[PDB]
Amino acid sequence: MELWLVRHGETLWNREGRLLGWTDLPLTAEGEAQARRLKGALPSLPAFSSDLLRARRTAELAGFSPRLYPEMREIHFGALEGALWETLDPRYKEALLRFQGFHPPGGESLSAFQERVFRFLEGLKAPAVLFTHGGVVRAVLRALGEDGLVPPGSAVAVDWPRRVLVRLALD
Repeated sequence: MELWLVRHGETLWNREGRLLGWTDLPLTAEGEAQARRLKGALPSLPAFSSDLLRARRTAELAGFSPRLYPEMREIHFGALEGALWETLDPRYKEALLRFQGFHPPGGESLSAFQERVFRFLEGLKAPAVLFTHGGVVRAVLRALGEDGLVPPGSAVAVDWPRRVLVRLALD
């Protein structure tokens, strides 16, 4: 199933290097610029989006009117929300780097996050554009055997659950 996943435009915590999960930050000026550049670069297909501000706004500026689903949200970092990556405990850094065995206090485990994301994707019965988060795109790309890191405001098209089709970044 052809699905286009879009990583929302940048927020302040991107340049600051802080874990951004359910903390509802707005897009930066550059983040909005990135979203605008997406208009005309994404296919005209039904759209869905995380209900968090940064995702919704990216969808809006990209020219879409998506149905909102909390299931498309970034992972909930719990007590680690806003934590500087730099000073994160080595065990947490490793868990996030290797994308496994991560369960922050008051948050969501990576395994629960994956189940949520993949269950949502399974429910899509036709091609669609999905405005979401870095961690969601990463989970999908990693499951397809590829490095899951993509720039803010960029997109990746996949034939779920078989292969990556294309990665699109704009300047």
